Amino acid sequence: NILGITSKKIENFSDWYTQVIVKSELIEYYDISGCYILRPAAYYIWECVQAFFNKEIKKLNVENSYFPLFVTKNKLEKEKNHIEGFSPEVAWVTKYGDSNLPEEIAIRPTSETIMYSVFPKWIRSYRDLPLKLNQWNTVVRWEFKQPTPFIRTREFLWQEGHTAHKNEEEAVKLVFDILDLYRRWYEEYLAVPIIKGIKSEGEKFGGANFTSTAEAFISENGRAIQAATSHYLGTNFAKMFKIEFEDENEVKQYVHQTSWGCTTRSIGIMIMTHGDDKGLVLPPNVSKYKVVIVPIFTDENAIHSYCKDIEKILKNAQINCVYDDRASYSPGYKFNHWELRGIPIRIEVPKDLQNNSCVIVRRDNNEKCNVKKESVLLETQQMLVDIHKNLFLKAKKKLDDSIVQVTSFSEVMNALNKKKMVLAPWCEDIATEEEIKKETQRLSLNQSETTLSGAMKPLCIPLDQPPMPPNMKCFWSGKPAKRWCLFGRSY
Ligand SMILES: O=C(NC1Cc2ccccc2C1)c1nccnc1NC(=O)N1CCC(NC(=O)[C@@H]2CCCN2)CC1
Ligand code: PRO
Repeated sequence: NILGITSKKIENFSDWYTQVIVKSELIEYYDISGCYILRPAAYYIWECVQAFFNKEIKKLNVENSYFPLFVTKNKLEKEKNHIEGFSPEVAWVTKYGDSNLPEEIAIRPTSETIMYSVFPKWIRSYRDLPLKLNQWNTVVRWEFKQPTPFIRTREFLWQEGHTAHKNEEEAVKLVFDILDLYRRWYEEYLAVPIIKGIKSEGEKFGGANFTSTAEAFISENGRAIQAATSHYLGTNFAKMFKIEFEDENEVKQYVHQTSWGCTTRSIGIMIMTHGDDKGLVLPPNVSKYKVVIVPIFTDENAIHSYCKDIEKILKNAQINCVYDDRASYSPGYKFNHWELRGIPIRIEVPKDLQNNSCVIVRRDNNEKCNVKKESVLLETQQMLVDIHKNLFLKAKKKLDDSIVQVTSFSEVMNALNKKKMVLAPWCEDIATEEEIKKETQRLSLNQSETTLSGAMKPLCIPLDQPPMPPNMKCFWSGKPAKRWCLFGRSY
């Protein structure tokens, strides 16, 4: 029992998340705060979604590349609105060994200024457009807020795409094309539902025209979290970096640029969504070992021979599996050993050999059933798909039951204290965002996230807008509201 999870997911969600990521061999802690080690089980998930996202962006003619880790002061402060948001979190290298550098250099929090410093040399005519680039790297944002593995780290793996188009229509089209790819990223591989929306003016990317987002929600602690982002930068970065091109009428024009990113935070959202009191729970598309086979003891040689036959037919069908034949541990140990590591299927094998069958157990609901030997391949093929849809449909229902539509403010704190979001009519005035955050944080006297702010913030203006009444006013200012917006506590 001590080798398993000792904290229930409902009781202590913070301690539960720490035990799950450690005992499943996903995360190892480090002697630098905010930095964590991705063990092979965690990095394998990253390679899976990386192989999917690569194949999809090649269809859009996006090409991979790598740009330097460092940036000078001259290039970093080109755009005013972009550096003002990143300035206190930018890490600076100031010396080599014991000798100071002739000029200080900064570690990339994002590669806008690094990549766009050389775009004018690549973009000179309309023939050089569209320019589409992507990187798979890490960036460093040295914040002093409470770190959490995967989702809130000072260094994080991600991809960052950067495109440049001839007009606004072509760039905005790619923004929402990428945004839907992020939806397939979370749905088809992590089984996590998301909400597409537009960020408010006070929550959009520095130097961007608008920011499209994919929002997720953690229902155990009532915290939303941005799953991915896709910005339409317009001509803002093109003006400060002088990224011009001569059009087909011999007139100089600014390019319409986009930037979009999705990090390993996607892995943490998956853990908080499907993890249970038994440990990690993994969708099949991001799990290395699909099935685990545990013997139960007469004739020991007959059980070893029978268990290896299932591992043979499973590996023949391109389904990687593992047979835990460790004689130093009981089956009960092996049961909890792989349930903590998120193995989707366990096949248990003396009476089963006499019946020429085996006990196939699911990880999501622990539903066991007898399956004959010759009919175990097809039964395990479909159970993988059924486990993936069950994890997504259950997560979709918990997401739907998390949004509460409100028309005033006297019903907002009740929904927040119920671990819910709120869909309220809003005038979208940027001045009201700080007013709502300060007031909701003041009224938050009953939380127990001691490291997360009790304030609620504008999450996103959902693309799926419900009908708007003619005289519906703003829930905060009372002015004529414009659209519905999602508010709530976030990561
Ligand atoms: O951001 C991260 N770390 C920071 C450093 C640190 C250090 C300690 C504690 C917190 C943080 C925070 C991050 N970390 C691990 C994995 N992924 C990450 N990023 C993302 O998932 N990204 C997509 C959402 C983007 N959100 C915004 O730009 C905000 C939201 C609206 C207004 N602007 C950020 C990029
Ligand atoms: O950090 C961001 O939000 C944008 C998107 C990826 C590159 N820069």
